[PDB]
Amino acid sequence: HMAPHTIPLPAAMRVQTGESGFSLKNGVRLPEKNPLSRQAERIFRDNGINTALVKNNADIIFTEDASLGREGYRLAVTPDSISIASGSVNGTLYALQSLVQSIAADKNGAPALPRMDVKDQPRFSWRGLMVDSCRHMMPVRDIKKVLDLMERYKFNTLHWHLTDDQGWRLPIAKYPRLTTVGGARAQSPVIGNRNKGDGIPYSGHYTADEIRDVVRYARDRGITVIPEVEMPGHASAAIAAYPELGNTDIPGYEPRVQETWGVHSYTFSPTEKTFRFLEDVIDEICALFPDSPYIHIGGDEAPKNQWKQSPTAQRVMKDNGLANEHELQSYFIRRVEKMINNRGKRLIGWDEIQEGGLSPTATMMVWRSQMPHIAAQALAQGNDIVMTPNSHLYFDYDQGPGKPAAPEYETINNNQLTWQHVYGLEPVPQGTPREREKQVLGCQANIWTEYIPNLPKWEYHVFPRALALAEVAWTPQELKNEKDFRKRLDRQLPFLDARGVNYKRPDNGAPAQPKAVITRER
Ligand SMILES: CC(=O)N[C@@H]1[C@@H](O)[C@H](O)[C@@H](CO)O[C@H]1O
Repeated sequence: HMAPHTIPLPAAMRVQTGESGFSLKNGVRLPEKNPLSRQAERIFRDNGINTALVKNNADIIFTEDASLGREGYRLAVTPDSISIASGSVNGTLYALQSLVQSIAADKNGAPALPRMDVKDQPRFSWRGLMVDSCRHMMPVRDIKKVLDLMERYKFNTLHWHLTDDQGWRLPIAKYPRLTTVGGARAQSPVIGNRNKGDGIPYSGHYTADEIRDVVRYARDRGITVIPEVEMPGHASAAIAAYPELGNTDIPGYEPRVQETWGVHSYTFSPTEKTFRFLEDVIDEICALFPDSPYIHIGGDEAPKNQWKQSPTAQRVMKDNGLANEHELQSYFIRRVEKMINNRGKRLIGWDEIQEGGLSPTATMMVWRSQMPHIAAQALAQGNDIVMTPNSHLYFDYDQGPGKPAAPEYETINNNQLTWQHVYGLEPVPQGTPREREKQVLGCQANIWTEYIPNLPKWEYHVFPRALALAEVAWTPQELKNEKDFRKRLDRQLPFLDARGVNYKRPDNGAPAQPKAVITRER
């Protein structure tokens, strides 16, 4: 039998390629009473293997071992049975995904599994992708395709970037204008000519039932959805909907849902009214994401100028003994953190949240790789971090050669972040004390959508880079090997082809689906 092509590479795997394996030519019999068989049914059928729910003498034996924890598993494949041990449902999902990526043709060309044993568990507990639904919005049906592929590669976290300057997508019943006004912009930058507007309104939001459906579908695939509501910056859509939430006393105050990309100046005012609005929003977020351990508050790229120009903000600073607008930002984050903690969740924010003082309880999402001291200081102060470095995991960035020259394939910049570059990432900062390595929760790629209007382009930007990230996030650093990874990656392509995924071809860099239509039309 050929060697398994599983990505991420398991931590321990012994394959006896010369021994008799388990033939799949007649499908797999699943124990009908075990709820886990429903997930096995789904995963085997995704890979072209027939299944049947049987009362007696199933082929798969599910066993429980609490020592395997939330995500660890064991696999034992003999000619007689396929045994899967886990400590939780998600460990079983991961065993099943490893199993299907161990399928190879037998002597007669029928699918079979080798005689093999696997014991596996992830290096990092946070293994994420971030979807930006604000710059362009992707429908639930497309998010579900993303979630299916995330489970296959053992990603466990979808960070959902739901509010920004160019659109607010998160349904809040108490403040309907956030979506009816804040969900709509009058135009977008022209594709191929970002410095001009297209004159075409662009709007959308998720309904409450759609939010909950995504959360549930993700959870059934082992994925926790973590919501992000941006503050105090990236707030133009919310402020356009409710102008009293911004710095209304500045010269030239004219909030609007923004039509252009980049950093915008409209920040929330640090007032009691704004804090009550945010508490109301956080309350509804907790109802929509009841199982999320975190609420991401954003915190990036909030220019201080409007606060400098606002007598209201200056008075808040004097009231609270704040010497400058960085301390004002720290104060803002501290007050929102209390709202989140009072609902039993943890705050996470982009690495700008250390400005004016990093809360000792906040979790930091590290993205500005050009400022390595920020992550080092956060770790030294005892804080947990998640690594989303712009040096490696900004999947809006370009890749290696081979892409079409057409404007539809344009990207934000000409930085080439290839899958090879991603594969060489090591998330733990150099010189981190051994006892502080547990504060590095994991890593995640961010897929900003200024230049990604729809799913085929999203797939080109994300695959195969996310497969390299999946291995970085799961596999021990010392087991990574680019040459072997390429072999396994090449063996993933038939599965991705059968789903019509528009990945960037490893061989020549062209789209796998060169005729896919990339459009803003929804
Ligand atoms: C935390 C973060 O990444 N902030 C912005 C982001 O809003 C934008 O979409 C991205 C495009 O690369 O550029 C970053 O500066």
